[PDB]
Amino acid sequence: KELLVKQGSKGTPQSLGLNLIKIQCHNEAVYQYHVTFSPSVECKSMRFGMLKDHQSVTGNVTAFDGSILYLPVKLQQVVELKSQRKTDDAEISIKIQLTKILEPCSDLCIPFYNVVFRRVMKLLDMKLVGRNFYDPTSAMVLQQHRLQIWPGYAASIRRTDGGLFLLADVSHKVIRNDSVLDVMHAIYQQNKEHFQDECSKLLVGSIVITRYNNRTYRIDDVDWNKTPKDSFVMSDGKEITFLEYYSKNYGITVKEDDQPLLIHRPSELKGEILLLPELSFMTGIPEKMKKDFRAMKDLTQQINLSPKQHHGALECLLQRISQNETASNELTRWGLSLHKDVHKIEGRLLPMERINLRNTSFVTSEDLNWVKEVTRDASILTIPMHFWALFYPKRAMDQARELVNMLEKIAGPIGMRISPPAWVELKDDRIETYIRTIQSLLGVEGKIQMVVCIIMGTRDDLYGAIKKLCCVQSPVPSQVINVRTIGQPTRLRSVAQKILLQMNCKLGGELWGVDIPLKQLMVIGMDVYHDPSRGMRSVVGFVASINLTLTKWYSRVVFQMPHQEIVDSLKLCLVGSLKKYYEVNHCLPEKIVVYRDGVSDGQLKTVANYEIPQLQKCFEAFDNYHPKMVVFVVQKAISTNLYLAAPDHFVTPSPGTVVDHTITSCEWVDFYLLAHHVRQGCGIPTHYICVLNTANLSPDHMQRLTFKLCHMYWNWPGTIRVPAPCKYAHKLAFLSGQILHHEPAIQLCGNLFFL
RNA sequence: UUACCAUCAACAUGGAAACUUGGCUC
RNA sequence: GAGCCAAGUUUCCAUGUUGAUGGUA
Ligand SMILES: [Mg+2]
Repeated sequence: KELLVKQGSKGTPQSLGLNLIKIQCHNEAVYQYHVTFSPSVECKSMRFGMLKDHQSVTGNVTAFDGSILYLPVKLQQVVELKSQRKTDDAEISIKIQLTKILEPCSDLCIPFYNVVFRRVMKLLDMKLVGRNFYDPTSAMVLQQHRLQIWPGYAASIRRTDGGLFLLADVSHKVIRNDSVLDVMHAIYQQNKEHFQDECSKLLVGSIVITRYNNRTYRIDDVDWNKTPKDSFVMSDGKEITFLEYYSKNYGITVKEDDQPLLIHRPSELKGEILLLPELSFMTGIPEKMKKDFRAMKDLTQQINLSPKQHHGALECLLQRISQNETASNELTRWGLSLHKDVHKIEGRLLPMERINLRNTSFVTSEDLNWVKEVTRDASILTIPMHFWALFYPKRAMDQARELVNMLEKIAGPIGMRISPPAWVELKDDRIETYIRTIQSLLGVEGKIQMVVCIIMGTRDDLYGAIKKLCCVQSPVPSQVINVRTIGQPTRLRSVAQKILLQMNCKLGGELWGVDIPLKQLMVIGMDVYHDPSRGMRSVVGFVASINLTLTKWYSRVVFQMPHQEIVDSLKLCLVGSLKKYYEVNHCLPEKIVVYRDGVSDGQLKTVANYEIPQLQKCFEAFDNYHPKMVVFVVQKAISTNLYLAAPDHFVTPSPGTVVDHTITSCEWVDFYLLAHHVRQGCGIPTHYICVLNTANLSPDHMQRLTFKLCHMYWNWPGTIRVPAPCKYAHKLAFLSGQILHHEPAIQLCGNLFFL
């Protein structure tokens, strides 16, 4: 609505592409009615049809979504319409009952605007798959694996600070043209006796979609004794056969009467949904196709859209709307007019942050990546590693030997005084050799700095066991190396340099720093990791900078009980982190910068109105401690795609471009920042919502601080999407949620052990 | 699990509106 | 009746990370 002033001073203007705008409003008022269909029919197709047949009284200018109706003229307080079914001529009483009077400029009409856009861009003959609409005629077919890809648009009208836009982005829906009945026919041809077990093992857990009501269901069972000539209850105590339920109530003809039923039992809601495999289709790239290089090469090439290809598909949508007379008529009866082009803005590109080291402080590039620029110069703090151990199994003499030999080669210009390791052979590849050898060597020798292990293949139970032994049982920093990582000796120097910098990091060593312009500040990140497999323990990692250069990050994790508020545990995280800051800096920080992750748009008021008051009131566990807290909420935000205006076309945006208007929300002071270097696709800018700013921060200074903290991540040698404490607390939350399952030892918490 | 980034297949959570059901209720 | 709680359905959305392919360092 109102144009907030969030713009800064520095940075270079950059012309950017965007989404679409059309609702310069000309309708007078919208009247929202609820429609009751007696007897009950749930299919939106002929429900929309019979509401169109009462155009004499309802008008021709409607907006319908099955149960909620919108007019621009006010009817009576109830209307009893008479309709006849197109199938069996059943007299159906329609009850047009006025529920709401919506002003068209308000945010209550955003679902109505979305319903009328799904109307107009459904009138382009684009089919409904999942949430979005996809072109079935501009498709591309992969007949070697029975797929089609439909290039469509996830399009939603949303009101932002610069106006009330249509966010359209180019999605690509993967439609498996073979139905679950057709896939079962293919399996029945492929497998004769064990067709039932193989189709069960492929099908259960996997996701099908019914296209008539476009609902996705996880197959939880297949029942073969049931057959759709049998009857089921239509929601009010009425038996009806499935062919009658799909012909009388859905209008379409079931061809095969021998097919089984698909059972999706929801979360405990409770009721066995029975589905038809003729009208169920699988979704997903097939398992015989992912290993094929060519098919996924075409699929990847055509979903990796350049900004020219993305804007070309959006302007194809615009031209299809404008060239269609009935679609432009259906949009313009509500006073809505689409623009001739996608919206454009003038964002700003943030300046390049200098990466500092021990002796050589260097500015970055336009690429914003310093892989080569950091492994030939001295790191700012390398503690020397003499007594370390390296563990390798029986089939890994050569790769481990060249790993340590090349490590001794590259540790010269990096600045690590590495010694030859303990050459620990591992007898085999189970838990009770690796784990037992590590703690038995750890008990005898108390001067081990870093334990490095080599794992063959990719396993989660063993890596969890090494990190469980090295974080909560025997506190020692540990590094885990894959053996397919070290398979190629060609590009092995850069990855061995990154491994050496990672073992420098886990030992408490410092890699690089950025020039923080403000003083005496404490940067904090958390990340709630919501648990879907252990019973709702939203484990809160917590990473807090404890020095003036923001290179030492003391981290604590707190576990949360189900339906337990985060008061008594995030209070402990804050008081422990301020106590650690009191030991190190011997004063108190004048600013605390907090970055939140794991927040949807409906939890913004909960975060801003419950959790920041409880943290600012839990700051009173010290004497007269009232700092200047700043809270940010981070959201990757994969809906928006910025383009860049090359003098002929649209190119990928430069790393570090920010936009702080016209897509931003009206209720907060916030922005979208593209920090990393994106080389394929359009980049995904990250939404940073300032729910609290007690420090009187500048509009420019949060951009520079969030970008400087995007440089600050020591596990990737360039800029990254989220800030460094966001990814630190993110991996800390993964460690404590999926790997450790319990808070780590405190003596490791002075270092970045989780990297 | 040396990373990071794109996009796809999903699942899960949360918000808002309308309706329905069951308790309270001036 | 006004209002609140709880649950469901239907619309509209939003976020997250699970698995994949890729990319380059
Ligand atoms: Mg998260």
